[PDB]
Amino acid sequence: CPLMVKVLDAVRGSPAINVAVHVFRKAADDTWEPFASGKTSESGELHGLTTEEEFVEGIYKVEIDTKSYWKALGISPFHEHAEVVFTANDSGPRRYTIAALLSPYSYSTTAVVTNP
Amino acid sequence: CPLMVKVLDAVRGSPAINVAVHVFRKAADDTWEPFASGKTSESGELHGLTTEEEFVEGIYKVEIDTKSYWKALGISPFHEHAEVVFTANDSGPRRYTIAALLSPYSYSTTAVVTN
Amino acid sequence: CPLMVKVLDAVRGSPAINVAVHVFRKAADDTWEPFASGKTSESGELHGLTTEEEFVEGIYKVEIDTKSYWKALGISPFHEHAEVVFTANDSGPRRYTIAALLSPYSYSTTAVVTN
Amino acid sequence: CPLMVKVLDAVRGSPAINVAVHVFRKAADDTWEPFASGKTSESGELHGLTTEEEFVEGIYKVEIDTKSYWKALGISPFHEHAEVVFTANDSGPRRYTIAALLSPYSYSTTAVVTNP
Ligand SMILES: O=C(O)[C@H]1O[C@@H](Oc2ccc3c(=O)c(-c4ccc(O)cc4)coc3c2)[C@H](O)[C@@H](O)[C@@H]1O
Ligand SMILES: O=C(O)[C@H]1O[C@@H](Oc2ccc3c(=O)c(-c4ccc(O)cc4)coc3c2)[C@H](O)[C@@H](O)[C@@H]1O
Repeated sequence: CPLMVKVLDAVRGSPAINVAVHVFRKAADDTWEPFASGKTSESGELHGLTTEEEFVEGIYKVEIDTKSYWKALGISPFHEHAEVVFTANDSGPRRYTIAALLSPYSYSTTAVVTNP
Repeated sequence: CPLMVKVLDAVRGSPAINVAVHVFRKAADDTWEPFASGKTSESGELHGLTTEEEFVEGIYKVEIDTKSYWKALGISPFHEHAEVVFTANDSGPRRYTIAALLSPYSYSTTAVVTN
Repeated sequence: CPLMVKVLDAVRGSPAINVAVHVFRKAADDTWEPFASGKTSESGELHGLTTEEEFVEGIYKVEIDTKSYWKALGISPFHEHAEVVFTANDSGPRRYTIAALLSPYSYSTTAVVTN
Repeated sequence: CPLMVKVLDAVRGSPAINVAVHVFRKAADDTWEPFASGKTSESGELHGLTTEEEFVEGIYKVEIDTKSYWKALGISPFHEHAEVVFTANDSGPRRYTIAALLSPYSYSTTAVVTNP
């Protein structure tokens, strides 16, 4: 699994469940091409977005749809989404975890990058 | 100042100085139109981006060029930039402060919306 | 102000007002002696805790009573308080800003150490 | 496993490996009694601190020894340690994960609390 997303909820002290995630790749024409999408599980994790073969070098944008998440819980949050934009695999294949911690007016994100 | 940006460096425990910031507004055709830009000051702040008259309700994107900041310190960072995307509301007089805390593989952003 | 505390609320996107803050210094016998205290202002800030003369090198603990803050908003929070424990250095003129960002089950704290 | 600690490094984009963790419980006399300790693994995780039987209701302090961690990497950090103080199990037994994200002048911590 070369690209995984994990999301926690700082209001409830829980995984952030059923958070939509859309991944885009920058195309040769400098537009954002849809690449993969999914939703976090009961554990707040989203696995299976892509494969090592498909996850080539490029600039990727991971959009975490935080507004849609908070609105269901009856919170009107600040952000439209949390965006994570990064160059991937430019020194060979790596495994990436994007971790995010959500509050209605704040989010914190990091990356864990490992060499398989 | 209806819109202020503040950037901190979590490695050095300092303001993040001379960081480029670009602000865009979402146009009717779902593209991002340039709206305002600047560089953070010695205090890590960027004031005077816009005015109450120009800053109408809409979706805005604040792009903070964190990659250039880290590279200038000899650090290969993770992100291309930090992006903060939000709808401005009237409603909630008035002032938006977008704060960002930067690490090489991390950032956190918070909005302080006050009167 | 060699020592300032700033507290933000990540649920409301606001300063955290009327938050009690206690500062302690580590005594020679490894106990924490009261040093300074106050409540955050309407801007979420607490100034005037100490003076350059009194704030010597040493280990300090800043205790932020986050539990009372959340309970007053009807929220059962996780932490008893937020604690920030650090050595003050001379060296690095001079000013310490301890910032804290509060959520019910989370907090983040950052130090801005400037001249 | 009713008490687990997970720690990430925001400078290196990795788990925070070999971070010492000391847990204390507030005693009847309002002093902090040593309760459990250990170090994070290669995955940044610390399991096996306590048992459900031993982890009774109380106020617990989890001290994450961040200074000792950064100094080895030749960084002189700001904090002595990151402290997490919380009441546990006061509505029955729960499982607690304390997650922390470390930078030299900043740390971010949350709790994931689940009901077994
Ligand atoms: O490897 C393992 O065995 C386990 O590692 C965990 O991964 C982690 C580790 C740390 C964090 C974390 O620390 C935060 C976080 C905290 C504070 C912030 O400000 C931002 C993010 C988010 O999720 C995480 C997720 C993950 O939950 C499991 O799937 C995996 O099996
Ligand atoms: O006195 C000044 O000139 C100005 O200081 C600013 O204070 C601060 C100081 C520190 C932070 C900070 O550090 C964070 C933050 C962000 C992400 C985190 O994960 C943790 C903290 C948020 O905004 C801040 C805001 C404040 O916004 C202004 O009102 C004030 O006039």
